[PDB]
Parts: sequence; C-alpha cells; structure tokens
Amino acid sequence: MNPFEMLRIDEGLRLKIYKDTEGYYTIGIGHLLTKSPSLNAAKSELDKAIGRNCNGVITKDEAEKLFNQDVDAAVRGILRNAKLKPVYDSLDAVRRCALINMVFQMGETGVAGFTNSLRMLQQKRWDEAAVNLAKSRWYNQTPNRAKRVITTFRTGTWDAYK
Ligand SMILES: [Cl-]
Ligand SMILES: [Cl-]
Repeated sequence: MNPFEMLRIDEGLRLKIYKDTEGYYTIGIGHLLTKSPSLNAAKSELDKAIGRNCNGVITKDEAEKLFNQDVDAAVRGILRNAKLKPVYDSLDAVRRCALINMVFQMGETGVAGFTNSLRMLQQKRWDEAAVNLAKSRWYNQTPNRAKRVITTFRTGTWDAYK
C-alpha cells in the first residue's frame, strides 16, 4: 500500500467524463474538471488539461498522468500550507497517506478547516481525533471512504484497505 493505490481504491478509474458524488464533472482518477453545470465547460477543461481534442474521453495513460499531477499537487500544497505542514511532518508514514487522501478529495483549504482534528492528530491522540473527524459533512456525505481514512489515522495500519 501507498498513496497512489490508496487513492486508486477510493476514487476508482473512469475514462469518460462522469459526475462525482457532488454532481460535478470529473474524469479519470478523481480529477475534477469543473464545478460548472455545463457539459461543454467540462469538455473544454478536459481538452485544455490533456492537450488534445478528447471528445470527453481519455486513455488509461492519460488518466495516470493527471493522477500523478494531482498527487503531487496535494503533497505540494500540504507542504506549503502553514497549518498542514506541521501535522504532516509529525505523522508516521502510514498516517501521512491519510492526510494526503483528505487533501486530494477536499483540497488544502477544506482540510486546514478541521482545526481541532488537526491538533489532536498532531498530539497523537488517535481515538479522539477519529471521533472528531467523524463530526463532519465529509463523514456524513461519504461515510464508507471517511471510515477508511479515519481508521487509517486511528490504527496507523492499512487494514481498512485490505
Ligand atoms: Cl456532525
Ligand atoms: Cl462513501
């Protein structure tokens, strides 16, 4: 297990544009295209992301690529964020995967918002942090996935992913 396999499990892989759990246009491995309702605004975004006329369809290789960009960006924003960095640095290797996962899904800004959970993780209060993370729209909206990440923070193992 690693951050890539982890996210691959959680996001899946789709080669035609689809609508995510929030009803937004996405493609590949959780690559948001646009928050706009317009199928056309998405197809445009697609083409500019990929560098070809895609006609809303892409290849495995092309999804893998955007994915690689997206992970790197998640990591680079954790590192750049004053609230996120100290947490990430304090965590072990497994738990680092879980913060990457949340950042990818909700963005740096969104996660930095979880002030209290962040403090508890940094302080290594696992049980507490897991109870607190669960009191969130995030948990209520995608409970199977939040449960996976939460257990990851809780136990520091990949069990929820096996
Ligand atoms: Cl709640
Ligand atoms: Cl879910």
